[PDB]
Amino acid sequence: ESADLRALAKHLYDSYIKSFPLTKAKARAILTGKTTDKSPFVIYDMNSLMMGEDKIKFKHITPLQEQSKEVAIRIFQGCQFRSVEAVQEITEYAKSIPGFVNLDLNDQVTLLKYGVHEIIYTMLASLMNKDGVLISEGQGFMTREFLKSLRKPFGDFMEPKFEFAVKFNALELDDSDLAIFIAVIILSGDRPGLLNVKPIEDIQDNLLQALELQLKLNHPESSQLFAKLLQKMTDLRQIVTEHVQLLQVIKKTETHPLLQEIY
Amino acid sequence: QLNPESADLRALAKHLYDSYIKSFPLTKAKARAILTGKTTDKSPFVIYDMNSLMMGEDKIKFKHITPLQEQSKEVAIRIFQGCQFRSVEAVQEITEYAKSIPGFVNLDLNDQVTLLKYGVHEIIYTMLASLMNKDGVLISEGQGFMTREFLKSLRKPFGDFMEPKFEFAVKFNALELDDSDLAIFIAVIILSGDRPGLLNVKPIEDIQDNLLQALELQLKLNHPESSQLFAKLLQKMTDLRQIVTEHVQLLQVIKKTETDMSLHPLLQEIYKDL
Ligand SMILES: *C(/C=C\C/C=C\CCCCC)=C\C(=O)C/C=C\CCCC(=O)O
Ligand SMILES: *C(/C=C\C/C=C\CCCCC)=C\C(=O)C/C=C\CCCC(=O)O
Repeated sequence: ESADLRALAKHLYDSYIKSFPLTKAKARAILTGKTTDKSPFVIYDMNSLMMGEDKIKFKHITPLQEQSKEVAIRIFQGCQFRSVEAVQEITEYAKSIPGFVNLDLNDQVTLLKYGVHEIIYTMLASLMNKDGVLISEGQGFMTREFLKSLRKPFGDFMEPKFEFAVKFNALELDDSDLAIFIAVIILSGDRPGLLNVKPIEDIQDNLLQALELQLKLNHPESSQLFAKLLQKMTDLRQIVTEHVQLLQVIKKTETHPLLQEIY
Repeated sequence: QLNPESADLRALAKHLYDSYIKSFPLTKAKARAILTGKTTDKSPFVIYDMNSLMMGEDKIKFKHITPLQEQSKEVAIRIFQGCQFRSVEAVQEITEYAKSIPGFVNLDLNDQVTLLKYGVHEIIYTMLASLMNKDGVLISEGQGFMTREFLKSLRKPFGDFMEPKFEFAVKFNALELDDSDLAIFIAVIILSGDRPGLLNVKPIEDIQDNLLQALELQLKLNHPESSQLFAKLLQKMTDLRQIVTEHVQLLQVIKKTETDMSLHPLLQEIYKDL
């Protein structure tokens, strides 16, 4: 019992570290100033973004020459590109969750299709503070006020998440906590169209225990942390559906053929 | 065993289960008996169509009272005004319930109201779970029963108000919770702290902190074979939000299709910029 819980806890942690480049500990260190010795390039306005490209050579999303002429759009484009990377990082992590690869292939896909956003938002918080967000592997920091400062719906998107990031991080969880947490979200037995809910649930349950214990040791001081963390899941749901809203709101823009398919 | 510290938590539990019973006429226990047939005095008149809908008023005093001129021309509407007045009495009860929550009235008055503001529908739909089974829901304080099918037809929008409700009720009722559990859970929902505009959020959380602690011991004690019932119930809080919103969405649509339908004042300040 209290044996396995601490075993599965370390595994997930050890795995999460081996799947996510920029950890919560890292990103945290940076933002503050603490030992890393190489401050980030601050995108605070236009000339900053402009200079940013050729410095943080995040010239990944930036390239696709001829669709590189309108900040707000070239940014959101980039957000998506890195979002696709995350998904691969997540899917990989998923498969280290004890039992996950043993499920019906169909349900794995399903659990993943419905869990990446909630997971993306959760981790994103790790890289943002009340003032801004860490971009490009930690190299940059795009101020928060610059984001609200975007043309159309292009300036609403990031405002919510900031609002959500502030509360979430107010719980002061670290990578060892988040690792378990994230697996719980993945093993969500309510994802639409599943086929065999029992296994999933039997797994999430084992996960929920591991997490509850993880919280009591790593946080003796904080009462009912486990409960507060679970409630946050509601914030993710709302947040995610909402995001999926403007995604359709934005479908009145950008007005390559292969570019689209990749997304 | 349960020593010193835990002892205080059982009290809070009993204190609330007690206000709950005193605040709600139709507990879940009574609702179950009525629905499961362990009765020859508690059997409800079933409504699955106009036939019985007609004999509805001519068979059961309607605690589903549709007031605006006793009747109209639109049944679905007729139904809806009922579901409307009823909802109001619940907000009324729930409010009398909240007051009993240790500390709730010792908070700033503005905050008290915003807690109720957002907490009311979330609580209304939890309670509503108690009155439902896959085939329908009780009405007129148990005296009646409306089948899921009749509701699902009604009309254009109106045939879509209750489905999300039945959908969650089935999943929710599955936790097999009883009034004593619900009473603590209901208190947690009110004392959130993530409610829009709470002036002083902190004291609100010390309250929920204790309620959550109560709910955790209660569930432990009342369901020794329920692995992680605590967490599973907390997760159910999202389904609640979706229900609420998805409903408000629905409401606004009705606010145009039906230029003549009256919405209860109170019911309106709940949604006001909700
Ligand atoms: C913003 C950019 C990056 C977020 C991705 C990962 C952060 C975690 C890093 C930890 C090391 C993107 C979003 O906020 C929204 C994401 C997806 C929605 C778009 C869906 C699509 O493009 O198909
Ligand atoms: C209620 C639909 C039917 C009522 C069911 C049972 C009545 C018997 C109770 C015995 C104690 C649907 C809702 O309650 C609607 C919720 C809130 C109304 C506010 C305005 C709105 O959102 O429509």
